[PDB]
Amino acid sequence: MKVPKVIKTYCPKCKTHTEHSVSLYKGGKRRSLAEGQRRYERKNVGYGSKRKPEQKRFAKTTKKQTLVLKCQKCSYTIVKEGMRLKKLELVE
RNA sequence: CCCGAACGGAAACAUCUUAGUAGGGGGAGGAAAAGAAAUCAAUUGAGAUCCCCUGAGUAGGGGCGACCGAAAGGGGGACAGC
RNA sequence: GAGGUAGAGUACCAUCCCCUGGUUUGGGGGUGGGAAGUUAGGGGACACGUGCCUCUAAGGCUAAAUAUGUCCCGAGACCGAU
RNA sequence: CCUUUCGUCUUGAAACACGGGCCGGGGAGUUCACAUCAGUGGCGAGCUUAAGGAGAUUAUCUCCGAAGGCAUAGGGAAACCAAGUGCCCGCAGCCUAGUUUCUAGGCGAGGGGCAGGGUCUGUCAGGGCCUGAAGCCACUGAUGUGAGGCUAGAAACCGGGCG
RNA sequence: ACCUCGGACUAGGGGCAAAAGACCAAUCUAGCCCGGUGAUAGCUAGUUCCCCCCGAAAUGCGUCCUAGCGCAGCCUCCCUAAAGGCAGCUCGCGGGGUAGAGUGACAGAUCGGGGGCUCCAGGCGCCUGGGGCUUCCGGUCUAACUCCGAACCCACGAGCGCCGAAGAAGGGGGGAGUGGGUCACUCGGCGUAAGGUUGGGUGGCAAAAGGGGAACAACCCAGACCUGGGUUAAGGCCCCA
RNA sequence: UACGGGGGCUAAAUCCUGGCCACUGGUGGUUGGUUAAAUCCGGGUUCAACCGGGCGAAGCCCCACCGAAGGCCGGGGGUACCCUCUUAAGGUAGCCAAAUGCCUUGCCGGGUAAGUUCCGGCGCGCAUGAAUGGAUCAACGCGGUCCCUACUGUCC
RNA sequence: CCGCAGCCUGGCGUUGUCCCUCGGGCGUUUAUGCGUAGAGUAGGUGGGAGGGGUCGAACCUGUCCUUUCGGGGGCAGGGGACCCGAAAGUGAAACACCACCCAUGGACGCUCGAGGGACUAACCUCUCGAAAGAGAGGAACAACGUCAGGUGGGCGGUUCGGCUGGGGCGGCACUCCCGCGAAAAGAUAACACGGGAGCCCAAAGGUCGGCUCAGGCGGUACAGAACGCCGCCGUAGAGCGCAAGGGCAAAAGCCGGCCUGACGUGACCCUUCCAAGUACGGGGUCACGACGCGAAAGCGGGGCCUAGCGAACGCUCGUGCCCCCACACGUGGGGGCCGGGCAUGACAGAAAAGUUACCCCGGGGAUAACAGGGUCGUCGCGGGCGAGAGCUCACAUCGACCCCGCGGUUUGCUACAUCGAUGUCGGCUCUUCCCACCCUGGAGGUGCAGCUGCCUCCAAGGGUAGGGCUGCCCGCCCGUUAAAGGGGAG
RNA sequence: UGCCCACCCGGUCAUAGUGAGCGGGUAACACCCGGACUCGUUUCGAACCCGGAAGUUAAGCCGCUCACGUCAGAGGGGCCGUGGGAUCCGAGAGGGCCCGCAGCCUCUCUGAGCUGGGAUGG
RNA sequence: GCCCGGAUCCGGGCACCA
Repeated sequence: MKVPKVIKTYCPKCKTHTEHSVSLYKGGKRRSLAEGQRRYERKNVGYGSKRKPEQKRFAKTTKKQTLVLKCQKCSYTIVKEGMRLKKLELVE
């Protein structure tokens, strides 16, 4: 599905409708020193079995496509709810 | 004082718990061990160790699941120091 | 008033393992590195800096308050020959 | 004249379903801890002592010991902030009149409905929790949970020894 | 590679095996003794005195769940509260697409005739046969058809009827059991059927004696506090009786 | 102390032991890719934790060899012969209705008055075949089976 | 599914002395440079038209090194002194000099490594020695300790889903949507029937305007049933992303214009889930803030309506602040509240393969095999009808296509009884019964001359044997016989 | 006056509809005449929009007749269901009786526009 | 998510606890 690069929606910081630049969401690096990564490493020291459950059965084939909209006057960003699609063709 | 499980529970089970238990080896005494702050807590206070009632299933640990778990302080018993 | 003394493979650091409520913070052990030493060291829940507060590790000894019951005395809404 | 063999699982079973020769004796919901309800008792914006100390006719008894706990303020992750009053119905009961006989009329504690007040969140209406002054202790019983846990019953797994 | 005796060595996740999982003190797909240990059991068996009052469920959803549990429904006990409640009927006002009935009202199926048009084949422009379209007339059907449409069932208001200040709408609290059902009548789905299997409604049994059906959980009569007298129901009246 | 110690498979002798290295496994090699801790460099942090980069062993990816290593030994089209695909090749010598053949009491012969068993031959071999050992019986058997003679209370 | 030994390899330690080489760096040292247009080697940024010139130049003649032998770079003498342009070309010019960069090689002092070689005194092996000690060989490797990667059923712990006309194999009736089952309110089951979803669309979404669809008829060149034009009819016979059902005509369809309401925050209600508890998901109605389209009322938090989706913990992003300790303040770093994404299809969410005929325990008649019960499709037998054949003639005899029944001797279907046991094939031995009659007895018909046949009715008193083959039962076969019937009794 | 007849805005949404033929207007409703201007045709003043007024009852509109459509009433014909009951019938499928309720189709005949709010005509 | 090679995709070896 095709989506424009620029969309005019409500900027809640500016309190009016402004232009936004559209991009797809992408996550960051896992960042060792996160509290749940410090705890996992503390659990893997010593002897034992595999410590934690790991997923093996997979059913879905797509992923929810999320749109990221940045207000072009104040850089305020609104993140929208995702929707299961193949690959959002963001070309204008 | 060292070495050190499984059954069982988690309605399965492996981290976990059971449990530093059961058991094994070494060393005493009429009691042992600990014991005179490189301690606690907080506007500059207390004052060696041990035991009882509490603080308290609190802080906190945990497939943050089942479950596990203090200390300071308060009240007492005895209350030495070299 | 001036000068002298104060415990080393020890404290601590990285890593591995076991304990622990100890969690980026606690304890012990194995392996490697390894101080300062009074113009010094340690501590005050991640790490460091500056004040402030507090203590002196790495050498021993130490009654009383308590744990037990082979044994001796006494007691009892204990049993009464399956 | 009327009447199939007891207990049991089970739709029924129930008997060609299982346990059952006779008699005597033994033989299975118990204890503790916490929590919550109930029946009663004591004190009441408070209640209650624990460990313990002193005395004594010495495991009883008497005096002392509120440390702590529960309740009295709640909301919020936290920094932080912090109530308890005014309207309407109206049961019992009381008063007035008739007691003809009584929602006829007033007043109405407890109870119900609308609001108000504290706090978090939202940009207002909103949404969550709280606030209209009763609890603590004791004895007994019931149930839940934890310990063997109504009584009996596995195949197994582990530690140390003996052949 | 013969048979046999005395001594000795190998020990339990270990030994020894000319190999069968054989043998290791009547024990071996992992010996025995004592301890952990009264291991755990959603499973099986047993669970001890009398009277009185009330009185179920075998259903829905979730669950490594269907031999078990949680949340609801149904039983019992207590406190409160203070005037209405609804298991039944009638009237009024509304909802519905089932039995039936239709097919020229949609969608599918389905049997014959008459007229008109066309092509092909045969016979001597005509006749006969087959095919396609149109038109008119009659006939057969539908769980997944409807231009229609009952009996019947249901919502609300009023009235009647019954319960209620003695036995009490709404609120609060304590304790459960139950989650294997089964048959008869009746309306169905699957099946050649079945004392089959799976649904809706009513009733027994379960948890219900007694009277009838020869005897009979379930069918018909009927709900047993005890003792005596009477009248009936179902059923019966030749003998058993 | 290799005419040895250790480890496999087959099973005396006689006649023999075919084709295939694609897969798995073993052994060896390497232009090259990836590759942990430690160390080194840059950033960051008054120090650390933390981010990057470089270097990076064995193994793996890649190549070759090995069938008395585990093993495997088909189909289609055309005229015994040639081409193609699975996945490398396409059952050689022999043997058979086998202690291995579903159909099945296969078909023909022998033996019996009469033979689903037995013997011989055949070979549409569901699903025979070569040390996973093929064919083969001299001697031996408290091994399995069929036939004859003798003998009999096994039977009438 | 995982662990742990053993093995292989690397770092650190025990671990030491002499070298040599190579690769990095640090402060230095230097000399080397042709996409094309052109006096010709523009590699680039600038000061810089002046720079060199007894403050010794352009020029002939050779030794020599090199290169895409293009051509430039350095040699002293013969020359006692000359050339580039400010002028001609280049998306970028001056061999006018000087600087840095890209880029070649070598050398100084220092550091880091990496590799190779040698040595002996650690360490190891052997010999002699009662020991003390001595000798020989190897050697900083091996070996051992510790950490890291690989391999690793050698050994240990475990898991090996469910429903289900027994279990298994199959299927998915295991999450969701439409019709029917379903009995005109609501609720309602089947391994019942007919099918679908796990997405697609920046327009296929919002609004405003204009228009009318499938199909048919008349007239027109190519023109044809079906191109464009002019007229007539047309209740929908079209289209509306996708299953099925419902809805829709100055539209919800077709064609255009302008847009992004497929919007930020916060509530309530319906359905999933009847009355009567209940997570997600989906939908509906709004408040505040801001937009779009319309003259306007207004319509618009996606698609005409009913499917297209997912907990805790963990990670991550968005968004404004709150907190960090036995004291206070500061920096880095962590944690918190509110919303989005990463997924569990067994879809109200575990991280998971077989095998046992060597097997074991607790149970189950809630559930299979033998046997009993119910049913009779299958199996065996009877009746009706009469196509036909029998020279003619349906019924002496046979009897198609269909229709109505019986038995309980086959095989199925069901799961009522037995799972703390009712000994499960065949044969032998012995007893009895049924009749649907094979022989023996009676009667009749005939396509009955006699003999022999064929058929119908009564009748169960008596009989129904011996062998070969196979475990059989059935069956085939041999020689006879009056005939060598067929069934039941757990 | 009047009442009803058109017109504007409606309610009911076929008893109200569709086709054909005919009747009727000096006002009203229309066709009609024309385009400078507001506006306009992916060409066309056809349509929309603006400005007008000679002509006409031929269209539309209203009324009447006739054909079919539709809603009812009456009559002839085809088909037929159901709530409660019984030791009613029958081997069953089904059927009869008692108390309580109906329905659908097809022919033939007869009718068929009502109505609320406001400015022109009779 | 990486490296690397090959035409955003593909291949090889390693990273990856809802």
